[PDB]
Order: sequence, then structure tokens, then C-alpha cells
Amino acid sequence: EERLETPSAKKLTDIGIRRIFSPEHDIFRKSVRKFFQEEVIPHHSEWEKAGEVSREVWEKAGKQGLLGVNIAEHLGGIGGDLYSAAIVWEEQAYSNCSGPGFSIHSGIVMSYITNHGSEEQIKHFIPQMTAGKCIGAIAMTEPGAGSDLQGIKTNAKKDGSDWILNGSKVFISNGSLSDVVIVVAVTNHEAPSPAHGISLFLVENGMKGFIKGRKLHKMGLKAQDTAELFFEDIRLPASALLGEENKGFYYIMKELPQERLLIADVAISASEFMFEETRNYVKQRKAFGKTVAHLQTVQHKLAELKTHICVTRAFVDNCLQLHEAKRLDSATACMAKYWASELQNSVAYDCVQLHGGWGYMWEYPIAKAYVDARVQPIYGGTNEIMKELIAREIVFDK
Amino acid sequence: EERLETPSAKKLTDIGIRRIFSPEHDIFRKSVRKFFQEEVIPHHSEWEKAGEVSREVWEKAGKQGLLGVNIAEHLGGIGGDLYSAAIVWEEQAYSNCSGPGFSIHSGIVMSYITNHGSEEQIKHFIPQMTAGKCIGAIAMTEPGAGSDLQGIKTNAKKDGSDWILNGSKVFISNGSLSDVVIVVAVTNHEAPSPAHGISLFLVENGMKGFIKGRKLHKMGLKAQDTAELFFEDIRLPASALLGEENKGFYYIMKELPQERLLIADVAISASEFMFEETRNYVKQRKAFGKTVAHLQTVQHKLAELKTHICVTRAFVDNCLQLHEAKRLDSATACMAKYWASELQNSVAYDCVQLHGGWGYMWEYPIAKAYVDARVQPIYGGTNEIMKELIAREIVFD
Amino acid sequence: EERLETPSAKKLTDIGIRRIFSPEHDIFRKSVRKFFQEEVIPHHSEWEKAGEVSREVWEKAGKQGLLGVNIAEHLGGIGGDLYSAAIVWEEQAYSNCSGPGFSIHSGIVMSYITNHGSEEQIKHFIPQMTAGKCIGAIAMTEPGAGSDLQGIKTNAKKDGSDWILNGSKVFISNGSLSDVVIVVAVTNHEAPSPAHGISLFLVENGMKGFIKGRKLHKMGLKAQDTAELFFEDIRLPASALLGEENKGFYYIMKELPQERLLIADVAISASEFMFEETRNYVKQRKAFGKTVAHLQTVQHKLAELKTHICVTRAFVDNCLQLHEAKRLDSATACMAKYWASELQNSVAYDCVQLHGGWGYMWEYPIAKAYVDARVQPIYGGTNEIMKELIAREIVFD
Amino acid sequence: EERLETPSAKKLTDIGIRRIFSPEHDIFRKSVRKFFQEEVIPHHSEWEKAGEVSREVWEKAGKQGLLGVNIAEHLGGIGGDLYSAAIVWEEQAYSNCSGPGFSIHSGIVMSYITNHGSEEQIKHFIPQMTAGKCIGAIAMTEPGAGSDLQGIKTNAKKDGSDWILNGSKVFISNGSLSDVVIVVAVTNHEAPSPAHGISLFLVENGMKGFIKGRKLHKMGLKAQDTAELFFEDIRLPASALLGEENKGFYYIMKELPQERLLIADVAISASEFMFEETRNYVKQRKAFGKTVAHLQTVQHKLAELKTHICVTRAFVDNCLQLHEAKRLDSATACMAKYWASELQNSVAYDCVQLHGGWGYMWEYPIAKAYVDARVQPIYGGTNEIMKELIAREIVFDK
Ligand SMILES: CC(=O)CC(=O)SCCNC(=O)CCNC(=O)[C@H](O)C(C)(C)COP(=O)(O)OP(=O)(O)OC[C@H]1O[C@@H](n2cnc3c(N)ncnc32)[C@H](O)[C@@H]1OP(=O)(O)O
Ligand SMILES: CC(=O)CC(=O)SCCNC(=O)CCNC(=O)[C@H](O)C(C)(C)COP(=O)(O)OP(=O)(O)OC[C@H]1O[C@@H](n2cnc3c(N)ncnc32)[C@H](O)[C@@H]1OP(=O)(O)O
Ligand SMILES: Cc1cc2nc3c(=O)[nH]c(=O)nc-3n(C[C@H](O)[C@H](O)[C@H](O)COP(=O)(O)OP(=O)(O)OC[C@H]3O[C@@H](n4cnc5c(N)ncnc54)[C@H](O)[C@@H]3O)c2cc1C
Ligand SMILES: Cc1cc2nc3c(=O)[nH]c(=O)nc-3n(C[C@H](O)[C@H](O)[C@H](O)COP(=O)(O)OP(=O)(O)OC[C@H]3O[C@@H](n4cnc5c(N)ncnc54)[C@H](O)[C@@H]3O)c2cc1C
Ligand SMILES: Cc1cc2nc3c(=O)[nH]c(=O)nc-3n(C[C@H](O)[C@H](O)[C@H](O)COP(=O)(O)OP(=O)(O)OC[C@H]3O[C@@H](n4cnc5c(N)ncnc54)[C@H](O)[C@@H]3O)c2cc1C
Ligand SMILES: Cc1cc2nc3c(=O)[nH]c(=O)nc-3n(C[C@H](O)[C@H](O)[C@H](O)COP(=O)(O)OP(=O)(O)OC[C@H]3O[C@@H](n4cnc5c(N)ncnc54)[C@H](O)[C@@H]3O)c2cc1C
Repeated sequence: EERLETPSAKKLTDIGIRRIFSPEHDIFRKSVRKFFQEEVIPHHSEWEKAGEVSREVWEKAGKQGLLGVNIAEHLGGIGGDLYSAAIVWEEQAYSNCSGPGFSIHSGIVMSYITNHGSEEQIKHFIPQMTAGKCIGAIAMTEPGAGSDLQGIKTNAKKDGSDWILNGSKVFISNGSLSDVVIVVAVTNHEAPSPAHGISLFLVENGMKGFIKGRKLHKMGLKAQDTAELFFEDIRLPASALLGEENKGFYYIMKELPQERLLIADVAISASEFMFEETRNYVKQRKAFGKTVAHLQTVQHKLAELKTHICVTRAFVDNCLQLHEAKRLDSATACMAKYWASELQNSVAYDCVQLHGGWGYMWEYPIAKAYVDARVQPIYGGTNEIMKELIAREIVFDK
Repeated sequence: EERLETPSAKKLTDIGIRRIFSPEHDIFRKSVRKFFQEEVIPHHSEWEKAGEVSREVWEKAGKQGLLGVNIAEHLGGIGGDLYSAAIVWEEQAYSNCSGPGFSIHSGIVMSYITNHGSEEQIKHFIPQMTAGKCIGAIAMTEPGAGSDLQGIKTNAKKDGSDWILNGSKVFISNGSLSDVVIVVAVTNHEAPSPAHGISLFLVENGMKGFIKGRKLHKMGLKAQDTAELFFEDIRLPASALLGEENKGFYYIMKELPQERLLIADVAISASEFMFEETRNYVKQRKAFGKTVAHLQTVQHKLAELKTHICVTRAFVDNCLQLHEAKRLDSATACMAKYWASELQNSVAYDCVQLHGGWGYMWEYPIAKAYVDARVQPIYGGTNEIMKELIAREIVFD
Repeated sequence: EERLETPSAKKLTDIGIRRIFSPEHDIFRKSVRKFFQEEVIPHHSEWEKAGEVSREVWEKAGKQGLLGVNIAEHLGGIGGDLYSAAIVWEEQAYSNCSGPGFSIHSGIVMSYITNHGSEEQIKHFIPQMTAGKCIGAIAMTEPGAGSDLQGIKTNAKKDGSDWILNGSKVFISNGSLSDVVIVVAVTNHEAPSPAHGISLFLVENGMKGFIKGRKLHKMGLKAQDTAELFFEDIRLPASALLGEENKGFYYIMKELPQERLLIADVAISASEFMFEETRNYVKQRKAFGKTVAHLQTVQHKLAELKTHICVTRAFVDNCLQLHEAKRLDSATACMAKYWASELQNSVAYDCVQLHGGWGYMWEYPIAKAYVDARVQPIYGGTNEIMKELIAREIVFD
Repeated sequence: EERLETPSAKKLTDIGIRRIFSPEHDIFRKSVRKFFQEEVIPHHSEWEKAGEVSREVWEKAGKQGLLGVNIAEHLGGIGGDLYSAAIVWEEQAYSNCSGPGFSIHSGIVMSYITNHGSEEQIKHFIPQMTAGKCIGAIAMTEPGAGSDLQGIKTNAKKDGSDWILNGSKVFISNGSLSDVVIVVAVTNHEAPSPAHGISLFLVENGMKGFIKGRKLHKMGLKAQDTAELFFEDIRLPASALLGEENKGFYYIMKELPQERLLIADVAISASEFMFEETRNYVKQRKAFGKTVAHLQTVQHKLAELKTHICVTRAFVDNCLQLHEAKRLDSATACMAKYWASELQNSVAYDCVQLHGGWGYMWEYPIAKAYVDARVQPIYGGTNEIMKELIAREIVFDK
């Protein structure tokens, strides 16, 4: 059948558009949008004050079949393609709730394990993940080291068949409701190469030495339990280490593409959200004898935004298609992420200007999405880094 | 002697720079800065939680002589010039403490009373205000009528020498600590336009009928008590009238320039703080054996912000000199409010970025400047309005 | 089977990339790229000084079959899908020779006739237009009206089955070389709107009263013979009428999407060429020791550039596919022309800067590119008018 | 007394505004304006075709006191304050005639000579130059070295009390009409950094081995005779050396501030010209029944342009004031050159878009302007070099 293009639809969020989809995805959509209308938005204004969401919507989440959607079915996941697990990405954005740490779990942590883990490890965790009992997260950053992920200090020493973890990890998405945490740690301090001596681990909550810090007070993402994680001589087991020892950077390198494709879709989706939202506010808010939307200026400001969102959507869709065939390279990934997150902010700022005074009020969706979008250029690897990598191929014959 | 302009100064916020100031102005600014570092900066974290600052501080600022600076001294104010009052707006900006509403109080509310109010009204209010015992505020906006003042539904019917007040004003600053508020009320539903039937009233705290509503929840300005104000049949005595009846729109007119200059200067000043703050951060944050300030991309992103800040500041300081002389017209003040307020957010944004993760943390001074910055392009008249006005001398003849 | 996207390709101009082309298209693109390299590129400077290309290059283009790559084989064209016609648009842009007014001929005029004209007309023109012996041009814009098309004044009055054409057009492409010009004229001086009283006419070089004005001096498109046209009491035989009398404007709205889409792709292809040409320069230009491609700022700029270009490229290849399926509406068509033409200029500005002073010398491809680009946001309907339209579906019904 | 500022005047280009000028200055402005109105504008098209102005307009300029205005009266110049010199800069800009290379001549070359030249040099050149009978041109950029001024190859080696000059310089304004050219050349290859091994040389039209190359084809400055220069084993006497040996790079870094300040003023002045040409155009253009000036989008775009132009002018005049007092540093000057030249191209682009199809026809002032403006961000130090220097004092503490 003929699916319309985003620019031609009645709404950017309209279900049933964009050729990278099929009628089967249409139906899975109603469900995810419906699930949020009933299980997420109704309580988010309560989880924000809390500093995290309930563990109750996490089990409901898994029970519904939205966690681990693109994780193979013969491992403990629904076993769908990417074209549909991203619909879970997109839909959370179309609801404006940055509390639930779904994707950071479904699309990233559930992906490392099912991709670089061992028989024992897969079965131990993948079922819990899809279930909703085990909450995943990852800790790469350190208060003193960041984009330079080559200069961290956390480490796990060689003790018997055990690894002794020592360190701290600031800024961890879902660092309070965590059960399983993929911590990046140095195993070779004298490692002749920053890349050659970093290992991955799966530290589990309930261990001696693993303390969780208070929920970090941020300017946005008020409902995300970001917190500092500590490691006080945690005696890890032989099942602790993930992938080969001193080969962490290798497993990380093969995941980023996906991570950035995710962050990206969300950004643009979140943009399609604010657009239709802002479009509505002006199509009614009356002034100077009729509506603001009757003003030429606003009409042109609107054309500019819809055009920029549409154009970028085409790129993100195109990137999803590639990734389906596993032919989406690290660079093309960095483009989608970089453009989409920079776009999300630009759109947010303008969209708030359009509400005027009520865009600063926490009551309207847009104000929350403003401080919610200023985290995109900062995490997942700053957009300054995205340029470095993109530029790698341009300037050097590598 | 000779002074340096922001560009050549060791730091944009140094004391003793910018040619529109004198040695005396410098001495004063040093005082005001000290005040903020010790009587405001230390309590802000609490006020943010509080959702409002203390009357304690407002009154300390009274003895100090920061309230009513450019208000004549033979009228209850401390009677300095415009540069001196400007200094207090700038200094509050340099402390990154949005909580205190000092500016609106002496820059706006107190001007309205000393410029159009009555002799008896002056005696009763000015000194109380210069001391900070009577915190003043102003309420023009209404839920659906902000950038269109003619569409204000708050009205005052006549009843003897009394006026009955009814209506609802949203977004009012200091609507939790306000003792005297200037309300914009329609007094003549019968007139060629609200611009001919509006009056200003001095609604005091405690008049039966004046319900100070709940503090609104915003994304920034966490320590400035922003609230809704309700008026139910308030019995306003003759004395409440400020200026001539149905002349409110004319007085508002006369004051708007200064209101725009004030935001102009706060905005540029706010940008000045962020810049020197971010500059410092990149010089300390370590990356690759060296500092992130060694990067060429960063170096350039800084030259851009600084250049755009130094440039805008020049214009704004040129507008301060023009207002001193009472020669800053409506358009020019609009240009200042516009360019500076717009510039403020673009500076906020590029600045959070250079902070990386932390810029997001409410721990860093910047994150608070970011949310405290998204307000400038909106209040005091959206930039869209400034453009329409600026454009009147351009397009029409 | 598998094809890389511009991002992964070794160059955005590489033959054999982009999902919307069959291995058959590749082979074709190679002959066209060969055509411009060998038949256009070497003689362009000569045409630049002359202000118009040779008739030879046109005929050479008809023989190679580039004129009407998407006009029905049975009507007199060479047939082929839109993706093919596009290649000829794209390849020209890639040679950076805005001289040949090929696209307007093939993609527009040849299309107005095989879409609304009679068989006598179709038969009489289409064969020689593809052969490149008859150069066509479109002429609607006038001295006082372009955007607001219903504001024209060229009129056609009936005198028998004959037509008396009067008026003038300005900014007409392929103007001095045109043998055939589709003129837009008001036929019904009184109707609901000029939108319902407009007709089309095929004016032929030779008819008495058809005077070709002086060639125009422009900042760019130096080899594009842009001229002014004058119609002095022209008696057009009945066959001159193209389409149902007083329906023209409706015919025009139908073809606009094509025009916009065309511009869109020329625009982005130009940017593709430009980025590639600049990446080349920065890598072979040394300074302070290593090349200027090593400098971190030069990289990040290139990265931004490559991104915005690949992102736009996609949206355009999206509109090509859509137009192939006869499914490209006005708005979507508008988005492409607008976003792309502006991205075009922006890329040009940055690319010149990257060349340093050499980016100002006519000798380097980047300078013609800069001035040749400034026209896209203007013709084919101004970017403002593009928005006005894209905004209708957004705001109204 | 009460001089209006650019925002308040009836026009940005009106005479008698801006607080940095005296009533005397206005009289002088009227004089200089009439001169372009009558002596330059009327003949510019023909110089455009020719690729150079006439020696006669230079001479008419010299006899009427427009050359060497800020040059010492007693040394040969007319002896006016910086502001008068600037007035000439500005008026040439207001006329939209970038043909006459007067600014480089009076503003750059003549300053170099009277600043670091001997008494014999001053007497031998200044009076001719103020008389427009001796045209000046500076030449330091080369086919392989521009931004990297420390990378030039042009050199001179001593031979008795003579110097042997060899090399080539590109992009030399006034290169065609020049009678004297200050040539930057290396005089000491063994210096630690070539910054200490450079010297200035007064090459004179006619010296053996001094060849004027091909007059360059550009996208703009069609009437500015920019050319390529050659020096093949020239025997320079001792007098030829301007200033002291190896102290060349020093004399230059000391003059740059004036080069950039001048470019900054020309830039913003060009922006004022374009504003008013366009304002007046949109106001007299009919479309859809009303003038285009009436379209709200057009008023805001115009309001933006004006505010940004008035704001930069404010910075620039403040910079002229500082320079007159000799207290304008390298960094400030750079901020000015940078911001203004960028704004110029920005304004030119918008202004062309408002003229519509006419802004592309050379017949219209705005077209000369758009192309003529693209060079400002490149010469006198590329805007990127401008940032390099501005950042220097932001990131480095004494
Ligand atoms: C590469 C190149 O070099 C090519 C070139 O530059 S050649 C020159 C290109 N020129 C252009 O593109 C001209 C640009 N102008 C336009 O697109 C339009 O004039 C415009 C966008 C400015 C809008 O003009 P407008 O006056 O608002 O037209 P609009 O409002 O749509 O007119 C309404 C009418 O359209 C009519 N209409 C349009 N298409 C119709 C159709 N197919 N069937 C029936 N009616 C139709 C409606 O009936 C409607 O009737 P009314 O006037 O009674 O309401
Ligand atoms: C319209 C027109 O006509 C305008 C034109 O285009 S004319 C030509 C315009 N050309 C330009 O503007 C060239 C632009 N380039 C430059 O200005 C410089 O090359 C530059 C800004 C890029 C800096 O170059 P650089 O190689 O980094 O120089 P830099 O590193 O600062 O050199 C350091 C030295 O300067 C020396 N220095 C500078 N001025 C000095 C002085 N006057 N006395 C003593 N030392 C001085 C310092 O002692 C220092 O010594 P070290 O070698 O021990 O470090
Ligand atoms: C809400 C939120 C959730 C997050 N969740 C996680 C998580 O779950 N796990 C985790 O480990 N981290 C997470 N982070 C942390 C985040 O990924 C890091 O803060 C970010 O990737 C790097 O920030 P930094 O300050 O450490 O980088 P810094 O090194 O401090 O960089 C500071 C500035 O210098 C710039 N700079 C440094 N190097 C370069 C360069 N090479 N070129 C140009 N500029 C450069 C940076 O881009 C940035 O602009 C999260 C952050 C936030 C805000
Ligand atoms: C935190 C905060 C503090 C404030 N403090 C005060 C205060 O103390 N006292 C007070 O009275 N008010 C104050 N305000 C209110 C503020 O001044 C008003 O919100 C503002 O003046 C008008 O915005 P609005 O909410 O009325 O939106 P509206 O004016 O209804 O709509 C504005 C939106 O439509 C656009 N629009 C409107 N008109 C035009 C136009 N003509 N052309 C093009 N676009 C247009 C605007 O640019 C913007 O996009 C404050 C507001 C906030 C948020
Ligand atoms: C080199 C070149 C080749 C061209 N070839 C052809 C050709 O072959 N045949 C042909 O007929 N034309 C052609 N044109 C002309 C071109 O199509 C028109 O110039 C253009 O479509 C409209 O410009 P205009 O001259 O009508 O300017 P105007 O329509 O007068 O517009 C002037 C300014 O007002 C703006 N404006 C107008 N209306 C609005 C509005 N409603 N809202 C907001 N802003 C508005 C315009 O965008 C512009 O900023 C060509 C132009 C050039 C330069
Ligand atoms: C019309 C015209 C007239 C001129 N008149 C004169 C004259 O009369 N006399 C004279 O000698 N010169 C003159 N010039 C030359 C001009 O000053 C130089 O072209 C300019 O200063 C440097 O450009 P370039 O050609 O050296 O480019 P390059 O310096 O070779 O390369 C410049 C490109 O690389 C970038 N780049 C280089 N270094 C850095 C850096 N370190 N960091 C970041 N980016 C960098 C530049 O920003 C730009 O993108 C003129 C030039 C033109 C165009």
C-alpha cells in the first residue's frame, strides 16, 4: 500500500506514514501509544517530584512486551526487528515523558549482553530484562574524565579468579533503580594504549562495595534517577567480566552506531512532537483580533520548522533502513545523532518562544521538553565528538 | 584619566572599566558587589527551595542604599544618577541570583510613583520602599492578554469616590512579598479604545478582596516568587488612583523605555557573567593531558561569544548614556531590549555546551543561568513586539 | 544490489551510489559526466565572456540525447524515467556550468507542450526540441510582477481565430537563443480572479512584433543568456494557443512542482560539488606546517557541512522517488526547493572562506559557484513564497 | 549639540549624526560626499569594464584633499584627526564604489612610511602620494602564504649597500596602478622564528626586475586593479629599506590594528548603505496590492537588520574613538573587523533577497554590493585568524 510522507501527512505523529514501515508496524503502534496514554503520562507529574519512576510501571512495561523488542527471541526477548523496537523509542517521545529509562535498557544494555556475553550471562539476565524485574544501565563517565574515555580511573584488580573493583561513576541514567550495571573499568593501568586495557563488567546491586549516590539534581530530566555510583573494594566473580579482559573498547566500538541511532530517532521524534504541539497552541491562542497563527511571521516560522524537521526525518528514516541491513557505519550514525539533537534544541527554543509567557510555565508540555532537550548534545558523546568522528573520514584517507 | 572597555579588560566584569563610569561609580560598584556576595549569594540555595527570598535581605539592602538609587533624594530615594542605578542591576546579574526583585521595585514601581503619583502618595510610599519595608511590584499581564495590553479584563467601576476592583493578573513577580502592587485596570468600558480607558491603582497588601494566589511552577527563576493575583470587589478608596483617570496607558508609555533599557542591561550583564564563568571552566577542566581551553574549536567558540557580547555591551552602554540625558527614544530602547535579550539565550546555550555534562547539573552556576535566561525574550514585551515597533520608523512615513 | 549512501561513498559525487538508481542509470550517468567534461566544461569560459552558449553545444546535446530525457519516446522525445532526467540536472551542476539552459528546455518547456498542447503542436515542436535545433524558454515574469503572478499585464485579445499579443517579460532564461517561448498572458480581463483569465502561447522567434531585448548583466550565470522580451501587436495564429483558453494558470500550478523539484536537486548537487571541491583544496593546502585540513576548526566545519548536505540530499532523493510515482505535491515540492537553495548559498559562503583569497578568484570553481548559487533562492518562486505555501497546509484548510 | 545616533536619525547615512563627530566634520563630510557623487559614481561603470579607475580620479582626489588626510600636515598629508580619515572611508562606502583603492593608500601605505620611514623617504613620497600622483599598494601575501604571514619566501640578501630582492606577491590591491609598493620580504633566514627575520622594502615602479603581472579576474571589486607582482633579482639601494632590517614583522603587527579598524568601518558603512537602498526599494515596490514594505515578514526582517546594523555601528564608532586616542588594541580591532565584515555579507544576502529578481541584476546597486562584500571576511586577516587572536587573550594569562 501507499504510505504518505511525513511532510504530506495531517500530523507528523500520524500513525500509518513513512515507507520504512509496513501495516504490521501500524498496529504495534496504537498499542505503544495507548500504553503511554494510560501507564506513563498519568503518573509522570508525580515521578518528577520523586526523582524517578515507580518499579511498578517497569514490570507492567515488560509484561506488555516493550523491553528487549529487538533482542533475539531465542535469548529472552520478543525478537522483532529494529523497525519496531524504535517505535517504542518514538512513542515515548510522542508522550513527552523523559522519566522511564526504557531504551537505555531495551536498546543498549540488553544489547551488550545478548551480543558480547556468555551462555551463562545471557540466560541469567535477558529473561529478567524482557520481564521488567532487572533494570539495566551503564557507567562509562567519571567526574574527572569524559569525552576522553581514554583517561578514566575506575579499575578492577586481578585477585584470584576475582576482579576487585575500585572507583566512582557520575551521571548514570537509571543509577538508583538499577540491578545490573555495565561498568567500564581499567584493567591495565600501564596499558600501552588507552583502548587496549579497558574492560567491561556487570556489577550487581546487593554487593559489598557497590553504593549508589543520591539522585543528581539536574535542570531537566527531573524524573530520571541519574546518580553517582561508587565501588568500595567490590569482590567481583569470574562471571562478572563481560567479553574479554582488556578488550572493553572493542565491544563498545560495535555498539555506538546503535546508541547514536537511538538518541537520534528520539531527538527528531521529540521534535515532531513539539512541532504539532506548538502548531496547535498558535492555531487557537487568540490575539490582535484573530489567532497568532494568522500572523505572517509565525506562519513562516512554522514553515521553517516543519521543513527542517521533515528534512531531518528523511535522514533518520534512511538511517534506520540501513541499520536494519546492518550496513549503518559509525559516521552515518554520528550524523543522525548530531543533526537530530542539535535540531531538537533549536526547535525547542523556537517552540517555546511561540507560546510566549506560558512556555516558561512547567504546566505546558513544551517547557519540560526544553530542559529535556539540552541533555542531547551533551550525552551519548557530545556533538563536538560526533564532528571529530565524522571528520575522520573527510580529512584522512584512514 | 582613562578606562578600558570590556574587550581590553582582563575580565568583562572588572571594576573600573567602561567609559560611562567615574571613580566614584567604581567605589559604589565595589560596595554593591560586596553586598551581593555576602547578603544574597550565601542564601540563594535556600530561597530557591523556599520559592522566594527573605524580607530580611530586602531590608538590609535598605540601609545599604541600593533601593531607590535613581529616585530623587528630596523624595525619599537615595538620589543618585542613572549609571549608579544601572550598577545595581548589573551587579545583581553578576551574582547570578535571580531571586531578589530589587530591579522591578526601584527601577519600575518606584519610578511610576515619583513620576506620575501625587505628593501625598510620594510621602506615604517612597521612604518605606527606599528602606525595603514596602516591597513593590507591577501587574499588567493577564492569563490570555499579555502582549496585547488593550485586552486586559481587569476593571474598576466607580462607586462614590471609591473604585471597585475585579480581575486576575498572572505571572506577577514578587506577588508573594509585595506590599504595594501597581494594577492595570480598565475604568471606562466606554471609550474609543482601552488606550483611553485605563487607570493605574496602588493596591496595598491587606485590602479585603486582594487574594495573593499560589506561586507558579517554572523552569527557571526558582527564587523569584512568581504568582497569580486575584481582585474580588476590592474597595479601593479615592487615594488608590495613580495619576489621572483613564490616563494609565499614557503613563505606561512614558516608562516603557526605561523598562526596556533595564532588561537590556540585565540581559547583556547576564551574558557577561556566563562568559567569564564558562571561560574559567574550560581553563580548569582537563582533557588529553591539557585543558579543553587548548582546543581550537573551543578557542573560536569563545571568541564568537565574547565578540558578540562586547559588541552588544557597547550598544547598551551607549543607550545608558542616552537615557542619562533623557534622549533614548522608544525605538532605541526596543533595539537594546531585543538584541540583548536574544543574545542572552544564545550565550546561555553555547555556554552550557562548553560545560559538557555538568552544565546540566544544578551544581554549576551556569545551569541556573540557562533556565534563568529563557525568560528575557518573553517578559517586558516579547521580541516580536520590539520588532514591530522598531519597524515603524523603517517602513512607514 | 548494495549501494552506499553519500555519507559512506568516497565522494558524494561518486557514480554508483544512492539507492534510487539502477545499475543502468550508473552507465548513463557516466556518459553524461563524459559529455560535460568533453563538450561543455572546456568551452564554458568562452561562453561566459559572450553571455550565451553555442548553438553547437545544444545540438551536440540533442545527439547525445540529453534534451528530453523524460519526454515520451512516442511523442517525439527520448523517453526515460525521472531518475534519468535528474541525472542530466545533477551532472550539469557537477560540472559547475550554469551556462547551458538545458533543464529549463527539457524539464519545463518540453513538458508544457507534451502535457497540454495539441498533437499538431506536440508533433511540430517536440521532435526538434529533443534534437536541440529549437531552443525553448518560459516567460511569465514581468517588470512589475513575479511572485504575485496574478499581477501581470501581458494581454491577448481576439481578432478572428487570431490573437493579438501585447506586453513584455523580463528575466527570461535562454532568452536570446530561444526559438520558442511559452508566454503567459491575460486573456479574460474580467473574471473572479486573474487566476481564471490567463492563457498560454507559443511565441516563435521570427513572428513580427516579437522583439528580443538586450542581454542582461548579472552577478552570476554569466553564460546563461538572460533577456528581456517585448511583444508589439503580435498577430498569433489560432494554433499559438497552448491549452484551454483561460486555463493557463491552472496548467502552471500543475507543472510548478516539477520546476521546484528540479531546482531543489540542482541546488543540492551544486553543494555536493562544492563540498567535494573544497575538501580537495583544504587537504592540498599547507600552512603553519601541516595542511589546513588538519586544523580542528576546519574539520568541524567540514563535518557540519557534510552532514547538512547528506541530510538534505536524502530528503531530495526522497522527493525524486516520490515524483517518479507521480506523487509529489506542491508543499513537499516547495520544501525541497527552499531548504536546498538556502543550504546551497550557505555551503557556498563557507566553501569560499575555506579557499581563502583564492575563493574570490574567478579561476577557482568556487567563485562562479558562489554567485551562481545566489539565484536559486530567488527564481522558481522565492523562498518566501515557498514558505507562504508550505505554511498554508500547516495553518489553514 | 545634541547629535542623534544612528537608530534615531531619518537615515543611517544622514549627515550630522553620531556623537564622535564635530560640526566641522559634517562640513567635511558634505564635501567628500559631493566628490563621490560627482567625481566617482558617474564614471564607475566604465572603470568596472576596464578593471581599474583612472589616474585622473586619483589626481582629482589628491587636489581636493581626500588622500593622506590623517597624515601629518607638516609631512605632506592634509593633517586631519582619525575621524576625518574615517569619513572618507565611509563615504566611499556610502557611494557603493569599491573601485578607487584610496583607503589602502592613505590608510595603510602612507601610515607605514610616515611611521617607520626616514626623513628622506617621507619627503620623497608623502607629498606625491597626498597628490595622487604616486599610488601606493602594500604587498605581503603570496601564492603559498597568506594567513601564515610567517611562511613567505620572498627575500632579499645584501650585496654591498644594495639589496637583491627576489620573489612574487599575489592579490595586491592597486597592483596595476601602483608607483610604490611596500613589499614584505625575508632578510634573515637564520633567525629563530621568521618573525624576526623580515623587513619592509619600498619597491618603485620602473626598477629593473620589477614586473607587474596579470590583472586578476574576481567575482567582485571589478574596478579594483588587484594583481600579481614579481621581483626578479632587483638591485635595491640602501634607501629602499623601510625602517630597520629584521624589524619588519614588528612594524606590521603594530599597523594591523588600523588595517582591521578601517575594514570594520568600511564593512558596517556598506551595511548602512545597503539597508537604506533596500528600505527604499521595498517601500516603492508593489505586489499583491500593497507595497512589500507592508508585509509583516519584511518589516521584521528589516527590523532585525537595522537593530544588528545599529548595534555594530555603536561598537565601531567606539573603536574609532579608542583609536584616535591611540588606545585601540589588537584584539578589539579584530573583534570589529570580524563582526562587521560578517554582518556585511549577512546584510547583503538578505537585502538581495528583498530586491527579488532585481537584486541579481548588475543594473541595481545591491548586486555590486553583494559580491563586493564577500571579500571583507577574507582580506586583512581571515575572520578565522581574527578569532585566533581574540581567543589568545581569553585563554592565555600573562
Ligand atoms: C528554473 C527557472 O528559471 C524557472 C522560473 O523561475 S520561471 C518563473 C517561476 N514563477 C513562479 O513560480 C511564480 C510563483 N508564484 C506562485 O507560485 C503563486 O503566484 C503564489 C505562490 C504567489 C500564489 O499566488 P496567489 O495569488 O495566492 O494564488 P492562489 O491564492 O493560489 O489562487 C487561488 C486560485 O487557485 C486556483 N487553482 C489553482 N490550481 C487550480 C486547479 N488546478 N484547478 C482549479 N483551480 C485552481 C483556485 O481555483 C483558486 O481560485 P480563486 O482565486 O477564485 O480562490
Ligand atoms: C585591505 C587590505 O589590503 C588588507 C590585506 O589583506 S593586507 C595583508 C593582510 N595580512 C594579514 O592580516 C596577515 C594575517 N596574519 C597575521 O597577522 C599573523 O600571521 C598571525 C595573526 C596569524 C599570527 O602569526 P604567528 O605565526 O602565530 O605569530 P606569533 O606566533 O604571534 O609570533 C610570536 C612572536 O611575535 C613577536 N612580536 C610581535 N610583535 C612584536 C613586536 N612588535 N616587537 C617584538 N616582538 C613582537 C613576539 O616577540 C613573539 O616572539 P616569538 O617568536 O618568541 O613567539
Ligand atoms: C542526564 C545524563 C545522563 C547520562 N547518562 C550516562 C550514563 O548512563 N553513563 C555514563 O557513563 N555517562 C552518562 N552521562 C554522562 C555524559 O555521557 C557525559 O557527561 C558526556 O558524554 C561527556 O561530558 P564530560 O563533562 O565528561 O566531558 P568533558 O571532557 O568534561 O568535556 C567538556 C567540554 O569539552 C569538550 N571537549 C572535550 N574534548 C573535546 C574534543 N575532543 N574536541 C572538541 N571538544 C571537546 C566536550 O565536548 C565538552 O564540550 C549522562 C549525562 C547526562 C547529562
Ligand atoms: C517568569 C516571568 C516573569 C514575568 N514577570 C512579569 C511581571 O512581573 N509583571 C507583568 O505584568 N508581566 C510579567 N511577565 C509576563 C510577560 O511580560 C508576558 O508573558 C509577556 O509580556 C507576553 O506574553 P504572553 O504570555 O502574553 O503571550 P502572548 O503575548 O499571548 O503570545 C506571545 C507569543 O505570540 C507572539 N506574538 C504576539 N504578538 C505578536 C506579534 N504582534 N507579532 C508576531 N508575533 C507575536 C509572541 O512573540 C510569542 O511568540 C512575566 C512573565 C514570565 C514568564
Ligand atoms: C536569472 C534569473 C532567471 C530567471 N528566469 C525566469 C524565466 O525564465 N521566466 C520568468 O518569467 N521568470 C524568471 N526569473 C524571474 C523570477 O522567477 C522572479 O524574479 C521571481 O519568481 C519573483 O521575483 P520578482 O522579480 O517578482 O520580485 P517580487 O515578486 O517583487 O519580490 C520582491 C521581494 O518581495 C518578496 N515578496 C513578494 N511577495 C511576498 C509575500 N507574499 N510575502 C512575503 N514576501 C514577499 C519577494 O520574496 C522578494 O523578497 C528568473 C530570475 C532570474 C534572476
Ligand atoms: C581582493 C583581495 C585583495 C587583497 N589585497 C591584499 C593586498 O593588497 N596585499 C596583500 O599582501 N594581501 C592582500 N590580499 C590577500 C589577503 O589578505 C589574504 O588572502 C588573506 O589575508 C589570507 O588568505 P589566503 O589567501 O592566504 O588563504 P590561506 O591563509 O592560504 O588559507 C585560508 C583558509 O584557511 C583558513 N586558515 C588558515 N589558517 C588558519 C588557522 N590557523 N586557523 C583556522 N583557520 C585557518 C583560513 O581561515 C581560510 O579558511 C587581498 C586578498 C583579496 C582577496
